[PDB]
Amino acid sequence: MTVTLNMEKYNFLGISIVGQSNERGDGGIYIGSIMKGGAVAADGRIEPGDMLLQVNDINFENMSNDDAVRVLRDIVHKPGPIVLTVAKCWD
Amino acid sequence: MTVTLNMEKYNFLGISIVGQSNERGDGGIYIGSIMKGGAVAADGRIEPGDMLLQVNDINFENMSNDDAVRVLRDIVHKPGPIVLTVAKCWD
Repeated sequence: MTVTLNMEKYNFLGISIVGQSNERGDGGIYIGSIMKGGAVAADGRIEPGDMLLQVNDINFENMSNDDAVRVLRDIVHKPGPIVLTVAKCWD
Repeated sequence: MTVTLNMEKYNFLGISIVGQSNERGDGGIYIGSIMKGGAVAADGRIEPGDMLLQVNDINFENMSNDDAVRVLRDIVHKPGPIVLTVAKCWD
């Protein structure tokens, strides 16, 4: 899924994201929770536990989880459409 | 300095960047070297050892150095002007 998000009619994105790995080092950045308020709740397509692959062409597959947050924060301060590429995970 | 870089007439940016901290944890992301070839050599304003504060509004003050590289890589693949905010360091 690509979920292109409005932002003009909404203002906040409304997700926490989280890092998750096994002891082998495999994992990535996931949708933590979706706030009852924001763009992502409103679009409805993304779910908790889905993997975040990309945001406006910035890849998140190997992002540190503290960078992921501050980088999504910065992108959310850029005015305009926010394009999430997402792997649907089924919980 | 803000150095807004052409990219249409150049193609590659032409810097390596590096992380650097003292034992107290203070430091950041720096210009590693400037390639004799790219946009940054051509613009001429930035120097090795200068600190990278921001790139197209993505803050680099706390970026991990492996994220910094892959994030600058991604931004450099977005077509268009690349805006570097930079602290001049004097070597």
